[PDB]
Amino acid sequence: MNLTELKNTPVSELITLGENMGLENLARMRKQDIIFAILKQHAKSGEDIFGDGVLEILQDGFGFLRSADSSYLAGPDDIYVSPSQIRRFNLRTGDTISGKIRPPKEGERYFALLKVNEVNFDKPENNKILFENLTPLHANSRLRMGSTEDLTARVLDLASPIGRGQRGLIVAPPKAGKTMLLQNIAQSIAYNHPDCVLMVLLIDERPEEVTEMQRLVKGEVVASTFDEPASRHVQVAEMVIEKAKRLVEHKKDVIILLDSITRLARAYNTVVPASGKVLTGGVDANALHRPKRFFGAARNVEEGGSLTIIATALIDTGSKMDEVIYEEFKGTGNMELHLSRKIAEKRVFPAIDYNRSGTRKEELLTTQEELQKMWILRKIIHPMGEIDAMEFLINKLAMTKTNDDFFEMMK
Amino acid sequence: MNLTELKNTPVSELITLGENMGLENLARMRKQDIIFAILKQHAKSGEDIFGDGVLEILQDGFGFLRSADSSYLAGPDDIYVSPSQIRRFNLRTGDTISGKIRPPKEGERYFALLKVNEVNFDKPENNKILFENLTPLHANSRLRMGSTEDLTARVLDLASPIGRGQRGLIVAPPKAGKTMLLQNIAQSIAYNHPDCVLMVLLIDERPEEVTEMQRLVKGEVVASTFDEPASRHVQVAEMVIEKAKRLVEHKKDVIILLDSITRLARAYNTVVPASVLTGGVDANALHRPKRFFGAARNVEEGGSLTIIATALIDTGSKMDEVIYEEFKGTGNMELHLSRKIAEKRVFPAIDYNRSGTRKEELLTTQEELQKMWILRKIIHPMGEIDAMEFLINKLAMTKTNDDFFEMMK
Repeated sequence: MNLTELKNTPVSELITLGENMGLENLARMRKQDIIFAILKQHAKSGEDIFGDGVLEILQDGFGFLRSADSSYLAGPDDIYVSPSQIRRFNLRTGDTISGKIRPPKEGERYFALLKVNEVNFDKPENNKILFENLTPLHANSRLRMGSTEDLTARVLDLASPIGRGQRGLIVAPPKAGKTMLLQNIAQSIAYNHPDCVLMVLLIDERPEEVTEMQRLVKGEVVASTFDEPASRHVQVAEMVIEKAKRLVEHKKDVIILLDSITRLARAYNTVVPASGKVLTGGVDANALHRPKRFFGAARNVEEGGSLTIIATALIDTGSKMDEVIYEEFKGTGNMELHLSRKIAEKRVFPAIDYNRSGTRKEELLTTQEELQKMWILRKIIHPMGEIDAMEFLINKLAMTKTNDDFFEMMK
Repeated sequence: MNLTELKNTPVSELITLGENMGLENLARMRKQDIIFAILKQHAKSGEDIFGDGVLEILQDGFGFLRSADSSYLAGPDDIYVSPSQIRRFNLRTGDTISGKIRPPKEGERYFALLKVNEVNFDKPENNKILFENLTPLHANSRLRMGSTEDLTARVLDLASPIGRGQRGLIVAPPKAGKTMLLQNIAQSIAYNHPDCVLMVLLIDERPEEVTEMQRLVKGEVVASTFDEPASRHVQVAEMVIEKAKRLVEHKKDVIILLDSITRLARAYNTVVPASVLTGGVDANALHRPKRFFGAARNVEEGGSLTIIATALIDTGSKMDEVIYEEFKGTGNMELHLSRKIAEKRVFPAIDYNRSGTRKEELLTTQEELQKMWILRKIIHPMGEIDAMEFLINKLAMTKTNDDFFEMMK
């Protein structure tokens, strides 16, 4: 069987399989001791053990496979890759590895990976790295989004059209419905575009919210809580983007939605021993380089594939660190969507500033007929106040669909 | 035969090149090592292999011919220049050197240049440095700047005529078409003035547009993305100004277009910690960004170096506005972009009342100046949106000088 499989087995059934297979009562033993014992009894016959994991290469050289459901956390069931195995196949961080593991020796609780069978869901010999892929304006295909929750999807597609490979910065003041808005986008994106793999990341997010994201966001949900150290927040972030980079190289569309790029930057600030040590806005100037790489990784590939990251920076938090990080991240993102607090005080759920919301290179993302519709919307909203414009666009969009809303407003 | 040529040749032919030269199994090898293996085995005879690059002499002395295709970046395609080569030809920062290279031997990991054939596109010892040659007001010859693209270019010649040696400061708020204007000037530069070599440089620009800019602008376009540290932004900038300085020393006019002098300044304050903050920026840090801008000068001894930089304003960070306030009054060119004008979807989006260049009298013929004064008088009472609407419907009926006859009717 597969090692990842034995963990998915409930402990009650897993013992029953083991008892007939030559074990004693392992109810006393831990779940992992049951896993280790199972491999030990199967070592009687050739080619019995299999495994799956995501490659992570540590500083020293060697590496451990990481499970994505556990958020690439660390533990005793992770599989060891030799420094030769990595170089032999020229394996790269984020490569999905499916290899035969050998039974561990005695005294060593690390499972040795003997040979790898599949790399990136493909044969052992397989390309292009994202740093070498060509980068267009990433406005070639557009990501499209009656119910009450689609109202946010209707306004979002009209206010700031997201595209394949586009870096979205959704700036959110506190208590603006940031979490619900990202959730309504996440489920709707997966429905409209099943080809795109959703990879939501939560950084410095409360443990209450991670469970909701597990239940309502319909894709790989990797997260980091404040209960985990700052080194943990950065570790989960690089693993996800590096894996996403490997999938665009294999012409697979992946979309990632980050809950707090601002807090991700603070985590890099604490790991870097302040290289610059001169800009005194609370963050090390050269240290905000590493958060910028995360934001810079999102790119449409001409050669095939799409990486689109729509992250949310927090503003008006009262802490200079979060405000300084936003100001350095201003102008790097081509999508800008401001979640005004004042509108949220009026209890309309979208709480979007339509006048400040806009996308760069909207002409490649939008059809000329729709662009002509969008410009008309801008004409009424430029004089209109943002608090009262938003109420205007939801009651009328509740009665018809986007295109049909324009079909009856032609009088 | 030349390293730069093997860089441009596709990999499929490179496999045939190595196989015909006696090497085996070459498709598996990497792109640079396939180049290296071809170059290394070509060492059967001397004077066969060549290379090209722009000189960078680091704080220690070791010079490297960095390739311009990657925007003077670093990596294994760099050519090593010895500290001895420096004194022989008196090499200076920015010197473009094209010499025969030898492949490295064991114990050295970079390519060595044997002898230099051309220095600054001329003989090996063909000097006078830009730091002291005479500098007039730089208004002796004008860079003149019929289609939709000529409508955008026409207003600049009427509002603020760019000339040879002029320090350009065009203030551009966000979402005002800053990039579209910068490409339109660059496009107009190559056709009307191919004699001057155009060198648009982008600092802290997103990688999406860098590919756009290189394809639509017809010249070497060096840029640096924000995904790179602040030390990267300073390195690419120093190369451009010094390379431009050395080419003006050889009686060639060079024009460089900075997409954000503000972000170039943001890089310098963050890298320098020599030891006073006036608005969050270190005061002594603004000299080196000023050194970049101050280099644009017409030389009496021959040549003109034109830096037309674009300052960013009202970005929401007090820091970016402070860079403008200290660079205020240093720039000879003023072309003021406006957010409200671009928001009303009128295409040019220039503020004519405040847009103007100093010493228009040396730049313009006496016939043209009189048109300039009356046009200033007609639009000086007019507001901001109403000036451009005035200058776009009327410019649709005739081109450049012929507009004066439609205004005197």
